[PDB]
Amino acid sequence: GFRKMAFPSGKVEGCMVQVTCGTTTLNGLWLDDVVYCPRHVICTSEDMLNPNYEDLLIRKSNHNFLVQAGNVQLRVIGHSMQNCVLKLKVDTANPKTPKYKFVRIQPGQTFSVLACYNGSPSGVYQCAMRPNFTIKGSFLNGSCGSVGFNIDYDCVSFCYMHHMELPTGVHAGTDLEGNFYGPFVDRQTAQAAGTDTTITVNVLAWLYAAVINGDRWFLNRFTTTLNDFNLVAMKYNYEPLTQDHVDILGPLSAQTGIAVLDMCASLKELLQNGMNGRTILGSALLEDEFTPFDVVRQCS
Amino acid sequence: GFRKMAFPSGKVEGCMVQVTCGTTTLNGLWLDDVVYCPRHVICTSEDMLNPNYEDLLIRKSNHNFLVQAGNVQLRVIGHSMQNCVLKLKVDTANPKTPKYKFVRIQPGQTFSVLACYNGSPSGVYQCAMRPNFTIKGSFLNGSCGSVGFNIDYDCVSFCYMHHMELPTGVHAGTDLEGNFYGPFVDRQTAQAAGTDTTITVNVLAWLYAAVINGDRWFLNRFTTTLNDFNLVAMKYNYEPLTQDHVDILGPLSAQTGIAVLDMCASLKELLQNGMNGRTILGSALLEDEFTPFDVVRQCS
Ligand SMILES: *[C@H](O)[C@H](CC(C)C)NC(=O)[C@H](CC(C)C)NC(=O)[C@H](CC(C)C)NC(=O)OCc1ccccc1
Ligand SMILES: *[C@H](O)[C@H](CC(C)C)NC(=O)[C@H](CC(C)C)NC(=O)[C@H](CC(C)C)NC(=O)OCc1ccccc1
Ligand SMILES: [Mg+2]
Ligand SMILES: [Mg+2]
Repeated sequence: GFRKMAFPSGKVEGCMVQVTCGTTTLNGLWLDDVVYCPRHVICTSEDMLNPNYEDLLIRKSNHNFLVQAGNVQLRVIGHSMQNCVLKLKVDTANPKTPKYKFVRIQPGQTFSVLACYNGSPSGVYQCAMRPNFTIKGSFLNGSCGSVGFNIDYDCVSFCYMHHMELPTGVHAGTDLEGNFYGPFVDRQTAQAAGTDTTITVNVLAWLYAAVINGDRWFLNRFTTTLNDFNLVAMKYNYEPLTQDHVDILGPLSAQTGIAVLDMCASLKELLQNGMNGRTILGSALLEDEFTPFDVVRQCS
Repeated sequence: GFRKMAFPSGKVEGCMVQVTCGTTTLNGLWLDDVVYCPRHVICTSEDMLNPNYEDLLIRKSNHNFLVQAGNVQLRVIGHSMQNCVLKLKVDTANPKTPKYKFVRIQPGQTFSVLACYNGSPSGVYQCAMRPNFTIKGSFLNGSCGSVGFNIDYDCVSFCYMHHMELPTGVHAGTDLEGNFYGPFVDRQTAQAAGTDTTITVNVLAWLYAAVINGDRWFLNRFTTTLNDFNLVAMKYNYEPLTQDHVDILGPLSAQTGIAVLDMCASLKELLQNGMNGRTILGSALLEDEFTPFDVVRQCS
């Protein structure tokens, strides 16, 4: 028992709107007086192979865009384009605009996605940005424009917007500055993700969660250097561990009295010998979707 | 890739309040003009071995209870007791009281828990009521009074309130009529859960999800009777499958064109031979925390 938890979605549930442009609808985000959404809303199905987005944007009028906030309609009074993100200026400021940052996350960092169908919040989940900058979500038709966020104290920290999805549940998308995570473009050509590696610092975090929760069977007497851990790690498609990642594990290392390079030696043996049919926090697999901070904020 | 998703927590986030009674605080739920919470709020630490809850309730005055809705204080004007649930009548009706039912769920049914610390929403997760009527949640100090719910169209369907928790993440609690799920009492004596069995109809649902998402490797040519499935099921600590459960799998059986007793024969072989180190929706384990309806509403 150790729950993967999403942030309560109340504050983002406010900010969600349905954006339409021809027979293409998806979700938008409404902060102060600007409705943010994927720019591919302005495409026909015919013209998604290689859209000239500026030429497509030029042929649209402020009144081409049907923004709905409920069963209510909204008044568009300025279309703009930042990178792969359509910023629609609108009439009526969002009363519900919480304190917020637009933030960019690094691979391995976690966030909550409010999954929405046609402007209507449907479900919330916690994920990590994979090292190849894809999201293993659910493949849901109509979920383009759904956003990822962290809630830091008062402040809704928006980090992600869904642009493209595969039947494998594999999503790609942008920050709210409209720049893709990873080597992705918003056109329908063949596109390779990098090799998807296991997020080593998150597995270590989750072995610290396992300890804090009274699972000690995997703790060995032994120890390792960062370099000799990384020799093994890379044999098993684990990200190399960095001194910066060793540092953010510090607080869990102190709480449990298990030095980071001791937990690394624990992880090395699990990799080199496997689980032996045995179980950690009732998982068959080593889990990499908890950050050190995810464990700290939950394990206190 | 297939996301376990919680309901968006907006509507429940409204209804959450901090209840205090001496040096004991936990969470309450505020629907119309009644603040519902665990009755053990009225106990001292000393008197939790076998509290006489009526005698404890009698010695308290309407003004003994500190109900807070934010940094705001609330005015209590009538304490009552339904079963293990304290119903506090208060001044100020909840503006945010959504459409709601108080509902009782059966074992194996799923719901969202809004986890709260001291009246403050902290996190949301999707779980199933285990067959032994416990919840594998996170062990979080201050999470007593957190509620489970399903959101059915307009209607927040409240089904669960957390009363007691173990370091194993194993929670027990009541419906909002204050009756425990399972053989549990709200006093600190030794208490055994039943044997925790695997929720067969949910595993079948999730094999139908796996098919709908293009994982076919486990589909065998063969078929079985409900009785001969149940012979095997009970060997592997699976709940017996009922004709009623065979019925609620019908819609997934139609969507995929795989008859329920064919998917049962698929499940039998996975039980009798194991996974062979192989993977279903990228899980080592057969998963039992999706209902048939969980799959339908998500797989369309
Ligand atoms: C939601 O994100 C929406 C889902 C569709 C099923 C409607 N996505 C798009 O509309 C998006 C339009 C732009 C970004 C091209 N297209 C995709 O997300 C596309 C969906 C498939 C199922 C049609 N994703 C995709 O396949 O990646 C591009 C690609 C094309 C050809 C071969 C490999 C990869
Ligand atoms: C939240 O639910 C809160 C958590 C505590 C850690 C504060 N629960 C209670 O206060 C509750 C009070 C009533 C229901 C007795 N007590 C428990 O939930 C208790 C927590 C332990 C960690 C003290 N749960 C428990 O242990 O079950 C009862 C028990 C007692 C002795 C032996 C086995 C089982
Ligand atoms: Mg786009
Ligand atoms: Mg109680």
